[PDB]
Amino acid sequence: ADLEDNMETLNDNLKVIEKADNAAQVKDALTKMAAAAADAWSATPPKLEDKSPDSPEMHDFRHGFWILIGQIHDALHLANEGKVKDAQEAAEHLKKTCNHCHQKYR
Amino acid sequence: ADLEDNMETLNDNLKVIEKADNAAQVKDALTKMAAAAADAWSATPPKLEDKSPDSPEMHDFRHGFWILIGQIHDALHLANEGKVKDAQEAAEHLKKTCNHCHQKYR
Amino acid sequence: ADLEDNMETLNDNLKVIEKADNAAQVKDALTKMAAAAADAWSATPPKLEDKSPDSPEMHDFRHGFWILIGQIHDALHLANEGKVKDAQEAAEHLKKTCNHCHQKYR
Amino acid sequence: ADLEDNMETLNDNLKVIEKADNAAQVKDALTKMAAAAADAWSATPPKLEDKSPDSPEMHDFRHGFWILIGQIHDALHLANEGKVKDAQEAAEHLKKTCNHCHQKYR
Ligand code: HEC
Ligand code: HEC
Ligand code: HEC
Ligand code: HEC
Ligand SMILES: [Cl-]
Ligand SMILES: [Cl-]
Ligand SMILES: [Cl-]
Ligand SMILES: [Cl-]
Ligand SMILES: [Cl-]
Ligand SMILES: [Cl-]
Ligand SMILES: [Cl-]
Ligand SMILES: [Cl-]
Ligand SMILES: [Zn+2]
Ligand SMILES: [Zn+2]
Ligand SMILES: [Zn+2]
Ligand SMILES: [Zn+2]
Ligand SMILES: [Zn+2]
Ligand SMILES: [Zn+2]
Ligand SMILES: [Zn+2]
Ligand SMILES: [Zn+2]
Ligand SMILES: [Zn+2]
Ligand SMILES: [Zn+2]
Ligand SMILES: [Zn+2]
Ligand SMILES: [Zn+2]
Ligand SMILES: [Zn+2]
Ligand SMILES: [Zn+2]
Repeated sequence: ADLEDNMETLNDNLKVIEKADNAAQVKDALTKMAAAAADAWSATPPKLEDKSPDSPEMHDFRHGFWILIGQIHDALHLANEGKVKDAQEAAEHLKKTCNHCHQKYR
Repeated sequence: ADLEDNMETLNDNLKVIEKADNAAQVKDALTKMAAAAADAWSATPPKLEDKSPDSPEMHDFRHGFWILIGQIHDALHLANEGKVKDAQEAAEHLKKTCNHCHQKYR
Repeated sequence: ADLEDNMETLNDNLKVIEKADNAAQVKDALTKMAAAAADAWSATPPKLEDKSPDSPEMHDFRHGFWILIGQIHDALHLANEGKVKDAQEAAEHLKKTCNHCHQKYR
Repeated sequence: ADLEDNMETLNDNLKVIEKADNAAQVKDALTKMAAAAADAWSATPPKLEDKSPDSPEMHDFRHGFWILIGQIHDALHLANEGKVKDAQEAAEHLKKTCNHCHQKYR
């Protein structure tokens, strides 16, 4: 998928996790979010099309996806230990990473 | 130090980071925060004085400090990389971790 | 790219890191490794072609790539910090992750 | 405890984890190792007594304890998801961090 399809995957599943009921629903949305972050890691955002692929802005862009993957990694370990409430609550951590990247690059 | 003392070190140095005007003030405040979080790791908070050292509650409490130490680790790399504004902005990430432990265990 | 291609990118760039003589060769090889690990994240390896996408086996396989991405993240911060020899030495950490996945899933 | 008492705690429990049988035995040794790493984070090793507390050697010293705490964090999530074999095997990851610090500072 392109970067916008990955953003739509992240937006949708972040909501499937706010409104979540059962466990394998939080587990499955975090898995789809991790797939979308990893897939998006290599993309160039439109605001940076004109920049060197190894410009400080593209280095910082890719770093935001490392932070988000690190957060989905911990939340999925919480969800897989039966701590499903604490995994939902990890949403508030994620949104903050969503907003930091959007502030500079969307 | 006791948990109350470590928290005041966290609170003070987080204020230093938000208001800092040079790179050395941010690095130094991040190192002091890491020392306080590491020291707090061993503490039993008041609401859990009755629970055992290896209870689920005390397991989950200590996990909160690993998250915080993880964030300070990343912010200090940003700071030692020249990316000092980005290190300052990691303060917004830390507060979420501060609030989350407070909501559950304070 | 396919899993075989991503592995050859991992193998080649790991060799570049061990034999590199300037900072730019280490950074560039670490970024290429991160791109290949992120791309490999989606793959199904041969020994697990019969297992489902959300099987325990495929969960554990993907976890191996999070570990590797985590290590490359840390090594690149060491490299962008001036600590280039320490970034080169992180290669010894990566190989352990390479061997561990190979022992279980290759 | 001082730095040598923490090293003896890490050495002992790393062995309790090679020879481990049950689960709460691997869980309890990883917990004691995490306590010892956090406690040791603030110490000054004898080889660096003569160095600035914020010298590159003391910064790199404390960084080794971040890496080890990060590894114990992941292994304890593996042990707490019933993946007790994969948690034992995390020993090989840890030993490599033991050796890197010892190479420069013990
Ligand atoms: C950078 C490291 C980012 C992170 C982390 C997240 N997003 Fe993002 N997002 C980013 C960019 C550069 C863009 C713009 C892309 C473009 O082609 O214009 C976006 C866009 C979105 C959108 C809008 C999609 C659309 O229909 O145009 C959404 C709804 C969105 N992003 C959601 C989102 C969520 C929920 C995130 C975290 C969970 C998140 N993004 C992280 C860059 C980055
Ligand atoms: C748990 C994992 C915590 C994290 C992370 C942080 N704090 Fe904390 N804090 C915690 C507890 C259990 C308590 C109560 C301790 C007691 O014995 O009374 C506190 C207390 C504080 C306080 C002041 C005391 C109060 O209001 O009762 C402050 C100012 C404070 N904490 C700040 C703080 C900051 C800034 C943090 C992150 C950077 C932070 N805390 C993290 C538990 C935990
Ligand atoms: C799983 C999480 C893996 C990690 C991490 C690494 N590798 Fe890998 N590698 C993996 C599989 C399943 C396979 C077999 C793929 C197939 O379809 O045949 C491989 C294969 C290789 C190969 C060559 C192929 C072979 O011997 O069959 C190489 C050279 C290789 N991998 C190198 C490599 C390196 C250097 C890694 C870390 C830096 C690494 N791999 C990580 C699964 C996984
Ligand atoms: C630095 C970041 C270190 C890490 C990670 C680990 N160790 Fe260590 N260890 C370190 C120092 C500086 C020293 C010397 C301290 C001194 O006062 O001389 C040590 C020492 C040991 C020892 C010897 C203890 C003794 O009786 O003198 C042991 C047995 C030991 N360390 C074990 C150990 C293990 C098992 C580790 C990881 C699991 C480990 N250490 C990590 C510095 C660092
Ligand atoms: Cl990660
Ligand atoms: Cl998980
Ligand atoms: Cl525990
Ligand atoms: Cl750095
Ligand atoms: Cl899964
Ligand atoms: Cl850095
Ligand atoms: Cl950690
Ligand atoms: Cl855990
Ligand atoms: Zn965790
Ligand atoms: Zn898992
Ligand atoms: Zn951020
Ligand atoms: Zn004060
Ligand atoms: Zn980082
Ligand atoms: Zn550093
Ligand atoms: Zn939280
Ligand atoms: Zn090749
Ligand atoms: Zn680091
Ligand atoms: Zn960087
Ligand atoms: Zn491993
Ligand atoms: Zn993990
Ligand atoms: Zn846990
Ligand atoms: Zn190392």
